[PDB]
Amino acid sequence: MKEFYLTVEQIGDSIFERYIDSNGRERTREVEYKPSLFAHCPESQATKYFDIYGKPCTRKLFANMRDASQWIKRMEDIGLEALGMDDFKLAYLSDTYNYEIKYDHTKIRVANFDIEVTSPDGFPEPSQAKHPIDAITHYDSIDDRFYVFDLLNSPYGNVEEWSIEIAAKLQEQGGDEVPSEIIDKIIYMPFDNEKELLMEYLNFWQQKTPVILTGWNVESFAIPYVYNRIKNIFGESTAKRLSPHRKTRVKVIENMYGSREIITLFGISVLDYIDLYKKFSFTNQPSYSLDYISEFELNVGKLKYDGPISKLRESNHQRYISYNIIAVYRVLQIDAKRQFINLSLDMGYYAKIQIQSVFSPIKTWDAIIFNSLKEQNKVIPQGRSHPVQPYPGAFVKEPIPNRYKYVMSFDLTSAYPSIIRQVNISPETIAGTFKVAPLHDYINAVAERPSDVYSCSPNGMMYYKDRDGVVPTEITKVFNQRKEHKGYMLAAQRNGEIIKEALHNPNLSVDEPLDVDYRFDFSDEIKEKIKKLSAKSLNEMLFRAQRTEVAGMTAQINRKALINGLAGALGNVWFRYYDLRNATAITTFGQMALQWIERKVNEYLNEVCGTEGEAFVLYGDTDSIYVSADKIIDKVGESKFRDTNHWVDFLDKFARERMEPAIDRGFREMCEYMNNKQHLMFMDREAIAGPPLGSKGIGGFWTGKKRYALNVWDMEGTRYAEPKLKIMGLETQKSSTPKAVQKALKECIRRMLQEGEESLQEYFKEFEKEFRQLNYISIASVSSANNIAKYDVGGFPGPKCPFHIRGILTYNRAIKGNIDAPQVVEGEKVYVLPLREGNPFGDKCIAWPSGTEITDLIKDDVLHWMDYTVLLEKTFIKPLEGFTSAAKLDYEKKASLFDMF
DNA sequence: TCGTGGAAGCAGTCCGCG
DNA sequence: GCGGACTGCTTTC
Ligand SMILES: [Ca+2]
Ligand SMILES: [Ca+2]
Ligand SMILES: [Ca+2]
Ligand SMILES: [Ca+2]
Ligand SMILES: [Ca+2]
Repeated sequence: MKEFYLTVEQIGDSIFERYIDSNGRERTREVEYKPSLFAHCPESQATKYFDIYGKPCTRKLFANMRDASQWIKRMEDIGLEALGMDDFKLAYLSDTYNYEIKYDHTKIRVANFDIEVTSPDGFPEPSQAKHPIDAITHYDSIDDRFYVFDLLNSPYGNVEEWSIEIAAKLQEQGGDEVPSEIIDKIIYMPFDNEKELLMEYLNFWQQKTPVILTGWNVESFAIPYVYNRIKNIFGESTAKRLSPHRKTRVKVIENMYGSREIITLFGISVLDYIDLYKKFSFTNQPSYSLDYISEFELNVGKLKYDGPISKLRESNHQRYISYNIIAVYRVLQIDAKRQFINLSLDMGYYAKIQIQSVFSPIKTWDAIIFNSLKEQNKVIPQGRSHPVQPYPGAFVKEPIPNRYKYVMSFDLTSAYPSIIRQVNISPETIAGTFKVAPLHDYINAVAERPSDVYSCSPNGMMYYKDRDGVVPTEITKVFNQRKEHKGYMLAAQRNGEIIKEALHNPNLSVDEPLDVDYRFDFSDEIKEKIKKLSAKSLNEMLFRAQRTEVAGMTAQINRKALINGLAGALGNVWFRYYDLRNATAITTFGQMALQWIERKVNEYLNEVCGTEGEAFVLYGDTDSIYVSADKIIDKVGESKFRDTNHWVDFLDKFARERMEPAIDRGFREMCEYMNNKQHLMFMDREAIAGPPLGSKGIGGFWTGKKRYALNVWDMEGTRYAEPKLKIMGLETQKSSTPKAVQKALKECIRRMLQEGEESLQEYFKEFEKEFRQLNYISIASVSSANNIAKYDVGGFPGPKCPFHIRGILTYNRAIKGNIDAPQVVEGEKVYVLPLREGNPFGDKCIAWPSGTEITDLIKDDVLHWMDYTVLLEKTFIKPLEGFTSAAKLDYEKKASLFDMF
């Protein structure tokens, strides 16, 4: 096999590298890597190295890395550019792996671990590490085993061994329901004392040294805790054995308000699953507890126990250990679904970076672009300092608030990346400027043509047309990967809908799910077999299709994010190729494209309808348009349609055969006007939306910018078995809105769009009547809580104190003098509830950590004093009043003359 | 919330508005 | 009560 790196570090003048050799063995080597950097030289001097602008460079070979670093400083002192890759380990990987890396995940040791620490005096601070570590479960991907290190004797209790037999039993038999599929993979080791536990853990770690290290909050909790605990007991030299090169560094992580410490383990790549999840999942959750996320992702019930976690070991050590094991497995289950480790390895090896650098799109792109340019003997520019400056972004049309019955949407495929490719926007392709007219003059095609030589953006920039820039070239490669995976995602999605249809008529039989590849549209033969399957087999096939869809979503959406991040990186001052001329060239061209095509679509439709000045485009945001299709439906007449699916077919065909060709002609003209390098503005139909045929549903509504709801029958070619709501911006989509309120508001919207005013009124009346029965957590608002200290004046709210912060201060007064009461953590999320006048908490609201029950100390009082009237008014009635007034609809029946009978 | 970008909505504070 | 200026938070692209 081809060799591939596992990890790489610079330690002084050595590169330390762990790698898989040509026989598939893990190896480690220290290399006295001599880096090269570059300086501009005279033309007369012959060379093969040129900067991205075509100016010649001399290569300077250094005796070691420290000499290279010192040279960069002196070049700054002198006032001259020091060119080349200044992150020497990236240069080392470029030299050592000068080919497309093919990696084999089965040879990469992925470790997933979790620790337990009993603490009677509140949260066990990792920087102090003053309490024993009393359990570690460490899953190893190469062994496929859960290694359980269990402390039997501690100053907080002596306990009996954990029983695998009880662990396996049902909760109803008094067991822990440790899943049967992992029971045989558990390797259980009990210890008489903590010192032996940890010494054995370190020996184990040396034998089975993680390459990728993950878990839940491992970077902020488990890793620093283990390191500092070992450090306190044995000294630093022993704690440093967690690094395969015996080197660690406390790293200070700064943000706007405050900072925290982590431990950098040289030669390990830590990918904390909480951070993977936050970056790659595209959710926003009200809580990031593993229990909460596990329930959300896997539909597994929360891990239940009696009493506080600080007494769980002593009261029920059996359950304590089982829950530590299950916690590790839950993360593995999330990853089996979401495949974020796979994504990380893919992108890391593609860019040739430390795998943990996948968290930084700037680092990722710097490496991709460096490797690309190096292949052509080109030399990257030095990074420079820039002051942060604001710059303009997208255009958003102000919609007229209203119901909108029939709607077709269209938007550009990978808009900003396509603009980069079309215009040829790159650091080295800048050809000059032209005199800009107002944007409006380009939109209406009255401005002078910018150039007859170069490719232009309406911000005044011109670009070469003779050759692609490195940014277009590399962005295209990832775009093509993205497109492949999106294809698999949409096929799986379409396949899912076939199974849902078939589930209407399941067969009374015993059979098996079909062995198929859900990434490809089902053949006719597969469709026929599906129609004969049992509900059991169908449901298993649906689950598998949906997992295939998720896998495709992860792969495509994060490649989309990476390429969009490159457009964004051009406006980040730390990026080697930062240039507001290029970032603004993209955004300003986008504003033009949207408004240009709005004008073309209105012109086209006014022509087919034989009108003038009518607005068919009702909305658009960045790269999208929403087109009213009422007149198109009315030209055929609603009476002529057999069913909903018939007019959906008709609109689909109209979009594909009339609108899209008009749109494409419109954009081809714009390409020629701007003299661009290649026409790549592809604006495909997204959604077909409307009410069910013959219903009194309104189909859709907008309340304002970034706030609308649509009843969609077809999305990017997926014809749904049941209509799906596309809701953007409304309270149903916000993590701050109470869970039960999201649900009720969504049902109000479904009724408005599908059934009509009367249905909406029936549901409102019932929700208003019953909502006081809802569980307090389900009707709590949610908010992130920053700057708690700034607004804390002797335990009471200071000037301008935010409502949620006030709630936290109320909570803190109510639990004062309790070391064991859950503390609200700066920067994390809280549930918030309003309190009625004259309550014992002495204020109008209270807040507590999200994803948790409020401590029993005060729960009963909170329940008694909860202000249901305020909660209803604020979170449900106010937003619903906004929806219905926009839609010209009443949520309460107005009186009429018929009342007099 | 360490980690690409800008646009823009709503809640709530403070306080004006005769 | 409603809005503007401002902060805080959140979402949509
Ligand atoms: Ca735990
Ligand atoms: Ca798009
Ligand atoms: Ca059937
Ligand atoms: Ca869009
Ligand atoms: Ca599309």
